[PDB]
Amino acid sequence: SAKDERAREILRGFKLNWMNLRDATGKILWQGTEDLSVPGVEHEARVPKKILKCKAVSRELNFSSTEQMEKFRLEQKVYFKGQCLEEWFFEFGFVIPNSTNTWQSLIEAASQMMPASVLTGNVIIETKFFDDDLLVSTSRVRLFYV
Ligand SMILES: COc1ccc(CSc2nnc(CC(C)C)n2Cc2ccccc2)cc1
Repeated sequence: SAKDERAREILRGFKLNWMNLRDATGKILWQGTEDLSVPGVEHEARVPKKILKCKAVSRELNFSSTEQMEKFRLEQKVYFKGQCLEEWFFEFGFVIPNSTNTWQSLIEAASQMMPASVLTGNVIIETKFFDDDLLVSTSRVRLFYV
């Protein structure tokens, strides 16, 4: 199919170079250079348990893309033992072909949170990579709170 092939081109030319998370203070809480967007494998991350007590977290995402995108955006879900507890939407917008970009996002928490000791290893963050309405990939990170 025609859309399938375009999605595979975009995936092929895409790379997450690095990321970090700060208290919205700022204070780096987590950082990494592993490309967590790679689909098909379950990635793992260890975050400080005190992140659960932040009102907001500031994220920085550095990525490269050989393909042009008209509307790059993410849909991200927290899954707890298979169950979706919370969802976020983030839009970056237009991406220049063969560009490298730094993206800043403010992530806010919504209800009361289970303890870190209950959550740890039982939380999966699922990220869906879209160009407008075309799904380019799905990736997963399992979280441990340390
Ligand atoms: C296709 O574009 C991308 C870009 C980035 C990703 C990276 S995954 C990711 N992004 N934000 C968060 C945190 C928030 C809960 C949403 N996480 C998960 C996470 C949580 C803790 C430590 C490291 C990663 C995947 C695909």
